[PDB]
Amino acid sequence: GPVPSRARVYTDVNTHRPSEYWDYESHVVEWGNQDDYQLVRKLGRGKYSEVFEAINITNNEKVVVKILKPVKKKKIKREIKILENLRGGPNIITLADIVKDPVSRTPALVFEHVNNTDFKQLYQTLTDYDIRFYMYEILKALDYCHSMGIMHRDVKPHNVMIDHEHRKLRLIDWGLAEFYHPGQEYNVRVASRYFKGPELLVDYQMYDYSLDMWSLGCMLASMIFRKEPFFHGHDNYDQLVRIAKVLGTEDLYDYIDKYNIELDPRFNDILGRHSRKRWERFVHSENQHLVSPEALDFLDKLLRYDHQSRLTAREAMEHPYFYTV
Ligand SMILES: Nc1ncnc2c1ncn2[C@@H]1O[C@H](COP(=O)(O)OP(=O)(O)O)[C@@H](O)[C@H]1O
Ligand SMILES: C[NH2+]Cc1ccc(-c2ccccc2)c(Cl)c1
Ligand SMILES: [Mg+2]
Repeated sequence: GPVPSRARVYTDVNTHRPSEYWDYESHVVEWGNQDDYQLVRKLGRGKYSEVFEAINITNNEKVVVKILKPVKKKKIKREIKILENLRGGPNIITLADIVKDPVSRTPALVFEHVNNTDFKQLYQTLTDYDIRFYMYEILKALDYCHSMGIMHRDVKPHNVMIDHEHRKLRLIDWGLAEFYHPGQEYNVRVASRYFKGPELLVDYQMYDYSLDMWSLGCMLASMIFRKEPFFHGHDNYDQLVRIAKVLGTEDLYDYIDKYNIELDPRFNDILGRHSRKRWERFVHSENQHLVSPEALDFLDKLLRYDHQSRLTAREAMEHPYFYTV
């Protein structure tokens, strides 16, 4: 079978903690009354939620109410425990309250309000400095949750709220997040297609916090190169082919050999053979103002087949790309 793997950082943070911290199944959830909140308008509608802007009628403050479509009860409890554990963390969305509507009995999570700037509007107004500043802000959130023994597992532009006027960033949507336990086999059907690490695509279940670092690398490539998404797969099998077209097929085989991964028979038939491309080949007239040798070196140390070889969030924070900022 496959060779075991563990995170290079915060490996045993949950092992040395009591049951209370990570056993979300035994966590007691106390649901308040939604009558303190008046729903104002719909902000977004996710995979299994309806997000509304709301007013807390007890203090006239704006909040956000995420109304959960009652899926597996264990999943709601997992998201609550993680948000409660990370509450107050740098650039982490703050869970202010947990409520239930008296008549519907539907569960709902109450969050601090974020005045989100449009992805297309932000994409056309960001400078080299803005990208470095916001990348550093995301790194603070990731180093923090990883230190708290949690992997986000759905890192992407849509899960990062930015109030550009106030230069305020929040990592949201902790519904796929999970407690890291060294040597544990996790579900590989996590993260959004374009952001899936090669470990998920090759069905390597013993992954860690390093999955988040790959996703972060995909977001950085899309920003500096102005190609969204950067790895544009049409399905999960094709997603690995898009990565292989850039990173090369040689290093993919070295990766599967190192971890003794049993690659699906179908892959050899669609992967083909591809050379490793130089990051500079993605530089053009429309994006050259966002590219620098430091950005390319940083991106290269994030987007690597081998999850263990990828930089950790704290290592990434020390990289020369962040010196100016
Ligand atoms: N704190 C927030 N402030 C503002 N908008 C938010 C906030 N949290 C969520 N949203 C909006 O709601 C959408 C869906 O919420 P999300 O937490 O990502 O749920 P899901 O797991 O269903 O995708 C987001 O993409 C965003 O537009
Ligand atoms: C407002 N939600 C979309 C969005 C847009 C841009 C970024 C982004 C900006 C600079 C560097 C890296 C990513 C992010 Cl995280 C999210
Ligand atoms: Mg989401």
